[PDB]
Amino acid sequence: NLTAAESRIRDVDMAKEMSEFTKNNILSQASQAMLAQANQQPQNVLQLLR
Amino acid sequence: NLTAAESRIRDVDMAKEMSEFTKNNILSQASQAMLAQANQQPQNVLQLLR
Repeated sequence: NLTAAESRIRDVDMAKEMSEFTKNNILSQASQAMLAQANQQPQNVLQLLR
Repeated sequence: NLTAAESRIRDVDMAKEMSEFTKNNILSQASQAMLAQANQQPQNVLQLLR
């Protein structure tokens, strides 16, 4: 019962944490794509206002 | 009568004790099979959450 109690403290919902892991990968990658786009827009500006 | 009295103290119901012996074998083996299964489930988890 005591190791179970500990296990509740250290309970990893491994499915949750893999899922959340997945999500955070997705979110990182998406945000970086948008950072690229943030660097693309002012180049378009550069040409258009040259 | 006295050796019979002793025999009552040391009375082995040999049929009972063979029967109970049998049962406890069965129960040990069953429990170990379940311990194997307890080790099988988290492997299924490992694959499924890989």
